[PDB]
Amino acid sequence: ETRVIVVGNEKGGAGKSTIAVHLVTALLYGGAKVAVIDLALRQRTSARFFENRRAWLDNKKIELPEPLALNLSDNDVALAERPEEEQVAGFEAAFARAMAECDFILIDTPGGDSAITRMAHGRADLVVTPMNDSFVDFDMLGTVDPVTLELTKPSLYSLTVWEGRKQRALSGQAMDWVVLRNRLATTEARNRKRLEDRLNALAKRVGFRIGPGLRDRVIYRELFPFGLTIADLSPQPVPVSLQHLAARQELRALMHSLGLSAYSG
Amino acid sequence: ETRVIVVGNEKGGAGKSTIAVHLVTALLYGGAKVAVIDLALRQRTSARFFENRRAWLDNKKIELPEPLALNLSDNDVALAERPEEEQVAGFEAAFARAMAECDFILIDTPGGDSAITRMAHGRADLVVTPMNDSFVDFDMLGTVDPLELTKPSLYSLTVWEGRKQRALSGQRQAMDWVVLRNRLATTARNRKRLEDRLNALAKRVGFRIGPGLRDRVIYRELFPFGLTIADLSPQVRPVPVSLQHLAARQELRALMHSLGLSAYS
Ligand SMILES: Nc1ncnc2c1ncn2[C@@H]1O[C@H](COP(=O)(O)OP(=O)(O)OP(O)(O)=S)[C@@H](O)[C@H]1O
Ligand SMILES: Nc1ncnc2c1ncn2[C@@H]1O[C@H](COP(=O)(O)OP(=O)(O)OP(O)(O)=S)[C@@H](O)[C@H]1O
Ligand SMILES: [Mg+2]
Ligand SMILES: [Mg+2]
Repeated sequence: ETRVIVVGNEKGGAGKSTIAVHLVTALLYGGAKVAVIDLALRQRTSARFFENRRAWLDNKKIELPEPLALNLSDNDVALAERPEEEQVAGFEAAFARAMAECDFILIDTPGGDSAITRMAHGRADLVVTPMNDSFVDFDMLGTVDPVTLELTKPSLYSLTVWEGRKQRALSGQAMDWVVLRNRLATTEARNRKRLEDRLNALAKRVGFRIGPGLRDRVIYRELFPFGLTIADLSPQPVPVSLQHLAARQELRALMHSLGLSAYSG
Repeated sequence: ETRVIVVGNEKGGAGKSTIAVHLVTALLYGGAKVAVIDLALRQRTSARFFENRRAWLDNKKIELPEPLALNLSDNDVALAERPEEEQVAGFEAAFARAMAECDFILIDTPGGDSAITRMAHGRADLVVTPMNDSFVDFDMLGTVDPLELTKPSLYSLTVWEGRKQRALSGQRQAMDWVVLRNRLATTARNRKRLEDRLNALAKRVGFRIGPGLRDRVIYRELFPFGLTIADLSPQVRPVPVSLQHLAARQELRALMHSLGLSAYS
């Protein structure tokens, strides 16, 4: 069937590239055959991750699953400068070509608005939208009243997904949308509550369902230079910590909630 | 003579808007007369902050310092769609008009690339560049080998060119560039590996490292009201006090000094 996952949030630093790289890496290890498309043309975090994996595995001469990384150009930083049309054309090539060869297409998007970004939301089966536990992030999903503090209306990014559905209702056939809270820390109780309320109210208005959070964790960020993740450090030498264990736990919970239980452990 | 501060990092979620809103608020309370310009045309986090302050102070009928918030349009979300030229024209109007009426101009920038963004880097006296303690963020400053540092990177160049553009108007008073680490958490190994590259890069690219902020609810918790710690006297209290407050106003102060604004703490 070939399912397409779009990781999205207009907000910067929501954790989009981090959830995408760990999604890919988990799927790979569930036998699946993944394609990774990175639409952050300049930053190219997912793309950079896997260039580092490539270069690393190579040097150490060990072997591990690699996705099928796909660029729009021979130089995307450069392509970022050409007009929308050329970017879209590039996307075209990369998407079409991945439809062929892969079971999942993982698309990581950038933290603003663009043609290719909008195009990706319209061709997606699942939209995973990680966010920070914070009203600053929440403001791209829904507008809250300063005095009352009631939610008040959907907001910029909500609309972006709402239109990526109307664009899937020309080719007729239901889009899962999951918002999960990422980089969770210790206390934050009062704020985590006020936020959790609006989060729910908004779900009813806009049609997403909340997934399980990840917590702030060095291991989610520490291995980027090598292009590795926790899913690569398994005992299957191997030093396992309580933290590593909590982490692969959360990832697993996450995987299930996205209905990818078929590919965990 | 009317100094201009540009908060910058191409990386999303580096903390730009959070450092800018607290800079403005600290300056205000040091007697200064600030202008706030937000070039994140869609998100408009700093602009949203102060619309909430406006609406909140109004409702509670209390009085507190407000900056001079400046829009490029009557609708910037809309302006985000017009061509570069029109955006730049809008900037023009807003910058020029703030040169007149203010001692500091605080410009918050978005987490990608744009004309107005590049224009702001060329007219800046100080560039405050907050980043996450993370190699993912670091990759927009400098490229590291999968054993170590090889070259400057996308955003380093953006500032390096905003200097060459200040070297037409020959400002003997060069541009100060400060990179500080933001959202610091508890536990060491990653914070060290990073701190090394951070220094090496400084020598190559010409910035100096400033004191970090730590991950703290209070830095994020008051956004809906458009308030900050600097507002939390006995009269203003929408939120119960924590021991955290003192450590917070501490870091802010340390920060302020390091940017040579000791005059306003
Ligand atoms: N659960 C987590 N635990 C620890 N670190 C995290 C976690 N999630 C994200 N990070 C780090 O947080 C920062 C933001 O994460 P990214 O995934 O890079 O965000 P993003 O949404 O891709 O941002 P852009 O720049 O808008 S794409 C990075 O420095 C990551 O290293
Ligand atoms: N020191 C801090 N403590 C706690 N939360 C923080 C801190 N710094 C930033 N945040 C939160 O981190 C997220 C990113 O910070 P922002 O200031 O929004 O980043 P940004 O650089 O404006 O990213 P763009 O503009 O969206 S790219 C927001 O949810 C803030 O509420
Ligand atoms: Mg990214
Ligand atoms: Mg912002």
